[PDB]
Amino acid sequence: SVDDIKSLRLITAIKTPYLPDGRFDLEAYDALVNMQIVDGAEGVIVGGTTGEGQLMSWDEHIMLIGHTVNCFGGSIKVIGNTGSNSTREAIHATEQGFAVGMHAALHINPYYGKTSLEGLVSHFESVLPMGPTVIYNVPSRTGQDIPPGVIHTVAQSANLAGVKECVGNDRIKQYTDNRIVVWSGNDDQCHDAKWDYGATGVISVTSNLIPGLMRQLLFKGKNPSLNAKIMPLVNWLFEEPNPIGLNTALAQLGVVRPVFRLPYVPLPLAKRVEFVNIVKEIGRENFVGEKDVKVLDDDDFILVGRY
Amino acid sequence: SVDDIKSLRLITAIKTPYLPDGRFDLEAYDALVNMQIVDGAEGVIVGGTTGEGQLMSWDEHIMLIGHTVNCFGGSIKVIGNTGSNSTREAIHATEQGFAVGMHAALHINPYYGKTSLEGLVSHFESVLPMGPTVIYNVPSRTGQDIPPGVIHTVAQSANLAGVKECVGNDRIKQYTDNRIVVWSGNDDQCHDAKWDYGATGVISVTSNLIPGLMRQLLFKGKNPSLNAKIMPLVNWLFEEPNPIGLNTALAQLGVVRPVFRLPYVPLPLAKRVEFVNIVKEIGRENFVGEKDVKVLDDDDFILVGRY
Ligand SMILES: N[C@@H](CCCC[NH3+])C(=O)O
Ligand SMILES: N[C@@H](CCCC[NH3+])C(=O)O
Repeated sequence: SVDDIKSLRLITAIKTPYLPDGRFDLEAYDALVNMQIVDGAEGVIVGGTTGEGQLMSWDEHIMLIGHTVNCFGGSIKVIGNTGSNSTREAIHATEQGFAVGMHAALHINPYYGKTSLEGLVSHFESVLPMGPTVIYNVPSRTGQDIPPGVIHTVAQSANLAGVKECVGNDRIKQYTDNRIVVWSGNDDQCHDAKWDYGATGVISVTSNLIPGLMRQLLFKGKNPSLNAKIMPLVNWLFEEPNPIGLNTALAQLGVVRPVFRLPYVPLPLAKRVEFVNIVKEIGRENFVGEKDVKVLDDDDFILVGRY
Repeated sequence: SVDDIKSLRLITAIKTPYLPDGRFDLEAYDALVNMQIVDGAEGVIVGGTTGEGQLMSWDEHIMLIGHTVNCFGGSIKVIGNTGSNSTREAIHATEQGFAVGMHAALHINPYYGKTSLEGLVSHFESVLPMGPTVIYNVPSRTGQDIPPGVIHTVAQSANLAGVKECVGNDRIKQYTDNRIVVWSGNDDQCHDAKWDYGATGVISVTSNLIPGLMRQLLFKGKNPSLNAKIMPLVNWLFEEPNPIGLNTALAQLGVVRPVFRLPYVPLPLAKRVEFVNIVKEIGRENFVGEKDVKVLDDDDFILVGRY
């Protein structure tokens, strides 16, 4: 059960698509999950950073984790992002998530409302007993680097599957040398993480677009060449904060509606044209969907604040 | 009125005290507010960072604002923290906060779920029309520095009261030379901010403990001696992230119960022993409360995760 998570090499942090009024577009979401499955993704993160979980009510969130489990749980591992900057919120979400059948939880350290190292331990130890758990470190978002010390302290739990690491390949290695399963959370770094730094795989953004190529990158030996060729795409996705790019790109491919929940807004026209070129360089047949890529007009995009 | 907010020199980011089970201690809260009033604080932030708004549910938060307004609104300015990383949350909370009678809103940029500069503008422009607003920049917590460009863009709203700035004094001056009201959000920098860098005042943590001395620091001219005197307290208070220090200090003074909402945990015995001596050197009479400062035993502290 923890071992079943520990073996996953490709996890997609799935985007969450919306209807024109802001509510979840379940029909679109299901088609994305399907496409991920068809191309070899072994797990999904539901409502991750990429999934705009930060923009969900707990409501929506648990419902989505549950829908995903009920429709797709036999085919793919479901990792609910039930983390919080608040311990109470995390305990309660995690327990509801596991109750609706999720396979694991993703847990970030408390963002914004930063705690002490002792506090991190208390926080993690309060949810770790609930099930298989992946700890999320991303200091550029949270304002706090989880030190390896904390990680080893909590790794005394049998329920810890591993870390989602964003600090770099060098940290990934501090961990993988010391009996700790790591997935890279940086797409631009993940090839080398896997083949040179001991990472088990990726929890990927880029997977939402090119799941087959992402799997290729991780399953079949070193391939710096394939790595180099997807890199222009990766750079585009991260120019602005994720998931601004992915949301824009999924709309251009026609697999989601051009609807954004604020505070996210689409990439400008110049970027979108650029996307079309990036797509043709790589080959459209490698991206999700069947439809011809569009540039889209600014007026196509809907921004929702009240939903 | 925004001009009423712009003239405030001393704002306290008031702490939120708890009952043994984790619920708000309103009796202790009212008493902290009164203490502030008696020493001449001109405004409070209800559920700011220091107030652990991050650990509140929305019903709690709004209730606390509405309560503060009802009980103390004629005698102190009430600024609700109705900020959020989610635009939706911010819209609903802000409108509800203004409807119950708050004087201004405190708005942070979206933490953790980072957006673009264009997203930033859209986010702030959703709430700005609602009433007087203080914008909150603390990139050490949020992962993102609000660039002055953004602030100038939003400053087209007449409802912009000013900025709570935590980046430093140089940034402040950049705003103050350019027609923008600023309050320093750092206590170790607030004296010099006000007298040398054009800051209108402080939004203070330390005023929770020593309100009179902070008023003196900001009202009665340059005083390098008093500033040097409070400085050991200010250092102690920020050694671990705020408000771990404050929480433990107020409990040592006996004005709150030694109850923590997770993920915060108290400072350890040696640091508590050290607070006792800092109190001695400044004089307990400048501190809030009437009780003898205690060290407290570890067994005294109550950590709550489900509340
Ligand atoms: N916007 C809040 C609540 C999100 C809760 C659902 N995941 C936060 O990021 O903490
Ligand atoms: N922990 C959540 C909920 C905040 C509740 C209202 N102050 C957040 O920081 O966004």
